[PDB]
Amino acid sequence: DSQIQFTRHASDVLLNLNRLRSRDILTDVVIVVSREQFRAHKTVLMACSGLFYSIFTDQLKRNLSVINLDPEINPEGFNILLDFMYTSRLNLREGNIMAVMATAMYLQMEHVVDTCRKFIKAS
Amino acid sequence: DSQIQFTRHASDVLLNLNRLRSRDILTDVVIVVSREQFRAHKTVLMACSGLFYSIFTDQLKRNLSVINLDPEINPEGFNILLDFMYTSRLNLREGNIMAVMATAMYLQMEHVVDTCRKFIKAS
Ligand SMILES: CC(=O)Nc1cc(Nc2cc(NC3CC3)n3ncc(C#N)c3n2)ccc1N1CC[C@@H](N(C)C)C1
Ligand SMILES: CC(=O)Nc1cc(Nc2cc(NC3CC3)n3ncc(C#N)c3n2)ccc1N1CC[C@@H](N(C)C)C1
Repeated sequence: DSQIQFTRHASDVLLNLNRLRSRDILTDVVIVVSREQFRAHKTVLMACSGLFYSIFTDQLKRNLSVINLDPEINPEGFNILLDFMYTSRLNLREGNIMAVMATAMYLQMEHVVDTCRKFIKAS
Repeated sequence: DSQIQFTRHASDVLLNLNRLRSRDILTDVVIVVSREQFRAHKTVLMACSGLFYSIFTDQLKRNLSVINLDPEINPEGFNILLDFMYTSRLNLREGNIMAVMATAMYLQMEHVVDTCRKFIKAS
């Protein structure tokens, strides 16, 4: 708009939110993926994932402190996407592309799915 | 680093966090400023303000659901700064510059204080 724009503010906020996650500060959910557990902030999950948005926006599930994901989801692909949510950085490799793309479709992360489509196309 | 960088991800996350604030979704604190009240997410307050960081990082105050700010703080300057936290946009005018700068010092928002110093200098 007309206001002063701070071009690094959003990235600085996100870095600080990742710092809070690293310290378990104000995390409010544990995501269970196969044999693994990942703590996060529901607000960040909602902001990034259509699946988590759909779950937590509903007053029926808003206050859940544990979410068990589909057992078929592999913790590797989930961890890469959780890190992406909190960093804007996506670790796509040839050895992980299929697991990451299938996990991003499940998480309803359209931008990441489209980027995976670009990765397969360039390889 | 070496990972794919999503240049709009942090701003998109912040926009979605402001959308949750607008809907009172997962807000966990009310900030009382004179006769006014403002709801927010403690994680965003911590990420942006050295005062709120110092308060909520301490296990003694981490779970507080109400924070009463210094009565001398005016809700106008506070609201401009809260909006800045959630948008990267700072509404500085000649009629509000003094109230905004004094509130940013109180909130320990160094980048905003330095920018206010630049505003007074240009006027
Ligand atoms: C299933 C779902 O929830 N889909 C969704 C939500 C929204 N709206 C949203 C979305 C988010 N976050 C999710 C990560 C993106 N957030 N965060 C805070 C608020 C608020 N208030 C909010 N509102 C818009 C579009 C969509 N799509 C439906 C069709 C899809 N494409 C195939 C075209 C896109
Ligand atoms: C009073 C305080 O807390 N000051 C502070 C905190 C930190 N560290 C932080 C700060 C933040 N957010 C606040 C808005 C910036 N966050 N968010 C998450 C984490 C974690 N983990 C975190 N860690 C670093 C520098 C400082 N300053 C001390 C000297 C100051 N200048 C005058 C030079 C700067």
